[PDB]
Order: sequence, then C-alpha cells, then structure tokens
Amino acid sequence: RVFNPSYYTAIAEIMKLRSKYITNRSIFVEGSDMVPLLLGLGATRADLDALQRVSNNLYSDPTLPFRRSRNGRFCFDFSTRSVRRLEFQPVFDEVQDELQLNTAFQALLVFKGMICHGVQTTHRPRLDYSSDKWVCTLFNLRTVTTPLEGVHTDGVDHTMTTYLGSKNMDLAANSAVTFMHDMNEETGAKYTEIKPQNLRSRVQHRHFLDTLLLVDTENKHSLSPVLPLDETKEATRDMLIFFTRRPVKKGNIDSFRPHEELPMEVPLFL
Amino acid sequence: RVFNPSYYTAIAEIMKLRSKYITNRSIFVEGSDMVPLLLGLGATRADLDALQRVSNNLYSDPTLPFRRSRNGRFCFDFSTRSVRRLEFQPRVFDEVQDELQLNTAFQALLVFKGMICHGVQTTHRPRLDYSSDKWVCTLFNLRTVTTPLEGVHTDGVDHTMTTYLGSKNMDLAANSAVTFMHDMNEETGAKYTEIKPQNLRSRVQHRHFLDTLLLVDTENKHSLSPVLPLDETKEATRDMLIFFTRRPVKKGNIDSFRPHEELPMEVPLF
Amino acid sequence: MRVFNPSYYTAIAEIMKLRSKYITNRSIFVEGSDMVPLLLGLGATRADLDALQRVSNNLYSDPTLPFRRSRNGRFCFDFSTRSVRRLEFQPRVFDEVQDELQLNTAFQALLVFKGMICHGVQTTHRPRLDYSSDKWVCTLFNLRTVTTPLEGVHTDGVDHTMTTYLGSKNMDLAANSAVTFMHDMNEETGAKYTEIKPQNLRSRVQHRHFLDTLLLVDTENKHSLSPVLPLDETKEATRDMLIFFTRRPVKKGNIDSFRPHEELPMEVPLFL
Amino acid sequence: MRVFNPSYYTAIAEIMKLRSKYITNRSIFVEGSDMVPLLLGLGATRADLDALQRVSNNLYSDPTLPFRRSRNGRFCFDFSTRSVRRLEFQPRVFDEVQDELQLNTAFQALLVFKGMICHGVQTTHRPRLDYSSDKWVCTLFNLRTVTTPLEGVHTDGVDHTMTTYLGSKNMDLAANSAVTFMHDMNEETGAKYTEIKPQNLRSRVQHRHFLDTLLLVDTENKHSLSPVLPLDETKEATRDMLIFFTRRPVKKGNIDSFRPHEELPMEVPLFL
Ligand SMILES: [Fe+3]
Ligand SMILES: [Fe+3]
Ligand SMILES: [Fe+3]
Ligand SMILES: [Fe+3]
Repeated sequence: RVFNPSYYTAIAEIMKLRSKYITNRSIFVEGSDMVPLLLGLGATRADLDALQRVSNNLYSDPTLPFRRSRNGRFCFDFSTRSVRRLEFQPVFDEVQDELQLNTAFQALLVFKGMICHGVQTTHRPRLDYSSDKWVCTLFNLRTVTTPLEGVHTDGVDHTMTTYLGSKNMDLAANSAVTFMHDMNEETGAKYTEIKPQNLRSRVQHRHFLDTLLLVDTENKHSLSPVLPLDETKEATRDMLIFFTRRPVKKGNIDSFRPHEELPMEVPLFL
Repeated sequence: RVFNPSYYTAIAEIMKLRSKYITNRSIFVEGSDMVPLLLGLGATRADLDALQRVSNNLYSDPTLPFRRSRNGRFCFDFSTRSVRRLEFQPRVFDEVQDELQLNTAFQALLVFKGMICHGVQTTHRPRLDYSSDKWVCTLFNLRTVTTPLEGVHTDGVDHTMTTYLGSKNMDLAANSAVTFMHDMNEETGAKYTEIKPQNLRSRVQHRHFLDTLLLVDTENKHSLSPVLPLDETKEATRDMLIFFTRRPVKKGNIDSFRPHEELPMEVPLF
Repeated sequence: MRVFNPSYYTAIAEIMKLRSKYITNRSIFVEGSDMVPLLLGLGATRADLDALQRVSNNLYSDPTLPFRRSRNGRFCFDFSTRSVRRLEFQPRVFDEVQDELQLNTAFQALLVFKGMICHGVQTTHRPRLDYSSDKWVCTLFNLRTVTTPLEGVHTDGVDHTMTTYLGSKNMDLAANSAVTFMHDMNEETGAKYTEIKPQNLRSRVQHRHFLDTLLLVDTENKHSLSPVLPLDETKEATRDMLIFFTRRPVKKGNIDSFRPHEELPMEVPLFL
Repeated sequence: MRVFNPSYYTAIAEIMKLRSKYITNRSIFVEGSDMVPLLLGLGATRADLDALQRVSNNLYSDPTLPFRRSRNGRFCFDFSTRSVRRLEFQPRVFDEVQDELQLNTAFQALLVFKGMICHGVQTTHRPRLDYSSDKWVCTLFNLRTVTTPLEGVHTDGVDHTMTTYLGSKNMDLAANSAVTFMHDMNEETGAKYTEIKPQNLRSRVQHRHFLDTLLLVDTENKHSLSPVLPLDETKEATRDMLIFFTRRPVKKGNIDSFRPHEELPMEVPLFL
C-alpha cells in the first residue's frame, strides 16, 4: 500500500481538509466523503460494514442505563510515526480487538493524526507541547433515550466525533445537534441562554461516518438531546468520540506503556 | 480554451461545489480557492487585478450617500448556452459599464454561478415561471459607506451570490458585516435583537478578495450586520458584487429579454 | 445526469492532455489501464466493459476468408449536431456491426474519446477529401484474426486511425508478435516489416492488454504490423481489435452517403 | 512544510502510477511536460528548473575528447536513512559535479523521482552485486556531446538507467537524431544501430524537449543510441543530458565506498 496510488490520492484530499481545519478551526465531513478517504488509507469494505455493528457489544452498566460504552487510550507517536494502544490507566469496558483491529477504525485514527499533525493551536498551561506524542482517549458510545451538559470545552486539544448509526432518531433539526460557539459564550449556558451573536455554526450527524473535528481550545460546544421519532420507543445513537491532547505536564502524568493483553500499533505514515 | 485541460479541471471542482450546494442549500468559497477556478474559466490575472479597482467608478447619488452602486440585468440562457447583457428595464446613469462586464474575472464569476445553479431543484416561487430555459440575473456592484437595518429576509429570487471585492478601514470583529443564515422558521423582519439561536444555521463573514457566498434564496433566510469601522474616526467602505438570480415572472410585469443595444455582452456558458 | 458529474470533467481534462501530446507527436499510445478510467468517466458501464471482451465471439465468418472474422459499420462524427451516429450501409449484407457492439456504452465511449481528441487537430490535407465539411466518416471494423498451424508499409488513406485491443488467445507476447511499427514518410511503401530501416522508425508499439489503444495521424505516418505469433505452436492464435478509420468526406469536385441507418439506428452526443 | 502540501501527495500518486507501468513494461518514457508538475510537486522551484537549462554550460572540457564535456558524481540511495546523499570521489580530479547542479532543487527532485519508482521493483539480479543491501550506488553524469562538421547495442552493467534531456542546440529532429532503441536480450551485443533487427526491437524513443526522461531496467533490456544529427550541417550540434546509472553495491564475496563527500556534502530526504 506504500506503493498504491489511491493511498496518496487520499492523503492529498486529507491535506486539503487540513488546510480548511487550519482556517476555520473545525471541519464537518460527510460520511459519503469519508468512505473513499478511509478506503485509500486501508479500510476494507467488510470492516466498514462491521463498523456499523460493533456498538452492539458495548458494556452495560446498570448504574448508567442511558449509555453503553467501551473506551481505550491510544498514543499518536510522532517519533515512531505510528499510533498504538496504551495500557489501561484509571475493568470490563475496555475497547476490544473487534473495534481496534477493524481497519476502518484504524483508518479513522490515521485520518485524525494526519490532520492534527503540525497544526498550531492554543496551548493549555497544564499540558506539555514539547512532546512528540499525543494521548487519544477514544469512546465508542451508544446513548439511550427512554420514553444535559451545557456549553463547554472537553479539556483537550482536538475532539473528533464520528457517527456510526442510530435507531428511532428524529432528524428534526433540534435532535442531537452540535452547536459551535466562539470563546465569548458562557461556559454554563443551556439553550435558553445561548446568544446568537456567539454561535458560529450548527452541525448534525445523520449518516454513517459523518465526522466533526474541532480545535477544543478555540471553540466551545454543546450537544442537544437525541429526540425519538416514534415517541413510544427508545432511541439510540452510536458514536466514536476521540479526545486528543498533549501529555500532562510534569512538575498526574500519563502512562505511555503499550497494552499487554490488547496490543495494537498501525503506521501513521507508510 | 475549449481544448485547455485546466478549463475542465476547473469545471470538475465547480461540480463538487455544486454537489455541496445541493446538500447544504448554501456554500461559502474562500477567495484563495476561487482564484484558480476563475483562471481555469478564462479570467486573466490583469482582470483579477482590475476587479479590485472597478468599485472606484460606481455612481454617486446625493439621494443616498451611504451607497455607491451600478447595476445591470443579465440572462442565463440555457438554449443558447450563454449569458448576455439585457437592455435596461425600469434616462439612467448607474448602468454597469464595459469596465466590469467585459472584465474576464467578472465574466468567470457569472459562468461559475450559472454552472452551479444549472439543474438544481429548489422550491418554486408561485409568481415565477420554472418551465423557462432562461434566468434573469440582476447584478449590483455596490460600495457601502459608513460615515463616522433590513432584518431577516429573503431577496425574492431563487439563488443569491455575494462576492467580496475589497474594503477600507473595516473592523474584522465577529459582528462586522457578518451574513447570518437562518432556517425558514426564523421570523421575517427580525433584527439581531430577536433572532433565535434555535433557527441559526451558519454565519459567514467575507474578508478576502473573492470570498463568495451562494445561497438558495427560497430555502434560507438571511441578514447582514452593519460594517463596523476599525478606526472609528474615518469612513469605512465595503465593495461587493451581488447577483440576484431567478426564473422570469409568470405571464398568466413581464421581464424583457431584449439584449442591450448600447452595451452588448455575451459569453458562452460552455 | 453525467453532465453534472465531476469525474466526467476530470476525464475530459485528461483527454485534452492526451490531445496535446497527439498534436506534438502525431500519434499516442494509451495503455488499457489508463483508458479504463477515461471511458468510465465518459459513461461506460463496468458491465459493458466486460461485455466488450465477448462481442468479438459473434463476428461474421466467410469461407472466402478463413483467417479473419469481422463486422463493420460506418459512423459519422457530426460537429454541427455535436454527436456521432450510425450511417446506412454503402457499397445483401450480413457482416454489419450489430446493436451488441454499437449500443455498448464502452464502445460508445471509445467513439466519443476519438472525436474529442481529433477535433480541431490540424493535419495534412488529402487532395481527394473535403476539409470544409463539418462531418467525418468513421469506418469501424471489429476484427478477429486467426493464425493456424501480408501487407507492408502503408497508409490507410484516411486522416486518423485508431486501433483498440479487445483480447487475444494463445498469442506469444514476448516475441515481436502483432507489433505496430510507425515510420516517417521516407520509408518505402510496401516494404516488408523485416526490411524496414531503423533510421526511418518513429515508433514501435504492441497491444497486449484490454483497451490498449494506438491513435495515429494517417497522413503523416506510415505504419506496418507484424504477424501474430502463437505461444503454443500446436494451436490457433486469435487477436480481437476495434479498428477506427476516420476521414473527411470525399470531395464532390464516388461520394459518401450520410443517410443514417434505418434499421440499426444509433446516435450519442459527443459533448454532454 | 511541503509535507503538508496536497500537491506533494498528488505528485507521488502519479509517480506510483508510472511505477506500476514500469513494473509492467520494464521501461517508461515520460514527456517533459508531464515531468514538470511532478518535479514541482516534489519541491522543485521554477527558478531552479530554469537554471537546469544552463548548468551544462559549466561542464569540464578536455582535449583528449573534443566531442565530450561532462561532470560526474556518485550518490547513494540509502533506504535506511530514507535519503539520498553525495558520496566521496572514488577511482586528482576536476570534473566533479558541483553544488550548482547537486543543490539545484529540480535535480534533487529527479533523484527523488527515480528512487521512488525503482524502490521495491523486483528485477533480475546480477551475480556480481549485493541485493541484500539497503543502499544503492547512483553514478550520475551531466554530459554535453558535441557534433562538428560509436557504441553499439549494450547493457550499462547496472540495475536501472535513467536519461533526462536538459537541452540541445542545432539538433535535427525529423531524422533519427539521437534516438534511443531498446532491444530484447536476443539482440546482438555490439550491433551497430543501423543493423538491429526489427523483430528484437522493444521500443524507440527520442528525447526532444526539456525533461524528457527514459527509465529502463538495465538487466532486462539492451539499448543503443544513434548519433546526434545537426540541423544545419555547417554548424556544431550539442545535446545536454543527465544520465543516472543505479545499481546495488558490488558483492563483497573493488568494493564501493559509501563515505560521504566532505567538500561537496549533499543529503536530501526521499520522503518528507
Ligand atoms: Fe464535549
Ligand atoms: Fe438579502
Ligand atoms: Fe493500416
Ligand atoms: Fe547505455
């Protein structure tokens, strides 16, 4: 694949998306536009298919009936030019090989690393920007609405949310909508309080692989509730949420030990 | 030029923008991305330069001292597959002159618009004739003057394009000459004191030469905030090309499609 | 709806590049791997590209001619209507090109491809032809040759010749089997391909893969073809080609008929 | 910052298409108009592309051959460092390639282009060379030939040979002036180009325009070059080339020196 022209054609297109990220500090990419990029990176058509089913095997906690999830820590390592699964750092809800060995999921990680690489952003004082590594915390999350966070940043450098599917979800333009604000919006606000003068744009995932990427230090955001289409049945929404930041600055530090039982490491560049 | 590869490469890119227009019902294209498109269509570098000066020769009416403008009516004719200057329809001293309409970057902008809007299915205004193979494009070259209002609306047409040519002493704060895009449920006539954030789709702000917003006028509402002066002691100006494109009035005042006898102009669309 | 498809214009852009190379070099060879995305961009379906590898199985067989099976048809590149159309037979005829070929969208893309390139290219004018016309005659042969256990250096007497490879059977590729040589105008008309002078050789080409395509200016190059050589000498070897002979009509001052075909009609736009 | 430039990756994507054609055909010929955007995409500046047409004016000149002016240098494709570097001279010498050429970003792009294509291409292994190595020796000649009012069919003894045209003066072209013929392995070593057999001819090319480039697998082709012909017979004719001879090191079972050049250091990445 290091010799495959479609690989480099895909990188060219991703470099164009990266220029737009630089300029706007966020991008929304339609899932139909992500598919050829991910294929070019090495995703198989069977793994794109399997991506739409992996959310069925997320962990169910009875103390959290409105969400099912798995999560894992990855490292974008720009010395080795690769991304690898890291050991658990504070367990039955770890991301499994089913997701992390999926080549389309791996393509998504490569996609994000390629875009965020080299992009100058606001530096959070608690983080170490002289490092050559990033920590990416990935959540595979199914939310469940049975018949509320306000405006915020996630405390990282780059956030990516990729839609995998949903069930009984209304697309009524107020359902699971991500609002994007400039920094002058009040970090507490709900929708009764958000000011139009501070709203940049409004996005809604609806189709497989719809992807939103945002500079978390330079936007604030909020996400409206999932609305059920058939109000009598449950609605679910399946997402991959990637939280990527530089390591914690030393004088609680991040462990960069690879995972022992669930190892994984894909090249970033070929 | 019908033989020039860069012409078809430009069309291919325009067709990608056209797909995004179909999906989102508007597009914003940065000036740096417009330039190679206009070149591929036939714009010379000298005419791109001259486009930044043509707004100095606009008509000045003492009746309105905050606007200097010229205007002209054009026809996108899809049976002759060309666009032509139409005669004046209500002597008149603020007609667009050859300085603009024979400029090849201006001509490229007309071709750009026609190619994107061609074939795009939209909401039909009852007072207009959508079985026609001709469109009326009313073009204003407009300099606004802020020497030391309209509210949320549609323009009454099918497609509106606003392209930035330049400005002087313009503040680039997040509220200076910003175009707000609203869904249809925003109240017509509302000013920014009452626009609801639930109904705000996007906001854009022209900033650089050839920044271009294109929108389906029957399926968005919009508003344009005032130009703010950087140095508050001096006047601020903003130079735009505003294209108002619609099907002709249904006959059942008719539009005249007689060509301009004194200022003819006709460029192929293809 | 292809008129709005970005890949249509991307294909045209690449075809315009090939056209510039044709103007410069007076011939071009395009590998089939490079032709496939161009034809797709023009409207060829992958089913029709597949079916193009079978149409040569239905060519006409005459006992008069045991080493060749063939069908042919006359087409018109009409640059007033900006389309290409099937013309009537011009001399009971049983070896006419059929809808199986001429309605194949990959074959149609091949015609559009050629018209797009040759359009506007200034060439040497044959005195017997009329270059004021807006119409070209394209005589197309679908030809299977058979070698079982010929012509020298020549021109075809037209303006542009295109030869596109569809397939073969038991053909030895490593040898100089079915090699097209092109020569400058000082090569001896009629010379056998073994006797051609290297000093007069302008190009050497060999179709080997599906949709390998040679296009040449027939008035400014001479050419010659070497025999098909069988890989296994004990068996027959076959080679399937589309051969497009395109020229301006004969000058009034026998004429070409431009009547469209009444029973096998066909017309597609050159530009969408 | 070119590592973030989309046109860099677009160039590479086209280079990899050429590489597949090279694998299939065991040679490729790239017209200069097609090379220019590739070299630009790799990092060639347009000023350096202009200056490449002048560097052959400063080649070394010796009375032993009044028909040849040249400079040369050894480079190493190092696929462990993923870089190409200038190596020290290995046999007092005054015809060394200078910084004028080797720091030219278009020349550097030509080196990158070659390593990118040849990398990983499986070829016939010369017994005298070491194909377990991760380094290649590239001997580059910048060469101006002079014709004023020899070698036959051969191999160069390397793995891959590239010839890029920089310019010419008073060169005839209608004739077979400075035509490169390629032959299969059954053509007779030492044959004069006038006496090669068409049945063993695998291609014929002729550099004509700035950056026309021929790459060939030297172990699986033979080749020959015809003399430069002057357009005006009463004047001298010149032809300016870059000739890249690339091979695996000599098997240690004279050894190639991989010490870097100390007066004329140069090292550029093959991949950004
Ligand atoms: Fe958040
Ligand atoms: Fe308006
Ligand atoms: Fe012939
Ligand atoms: Fe040689």
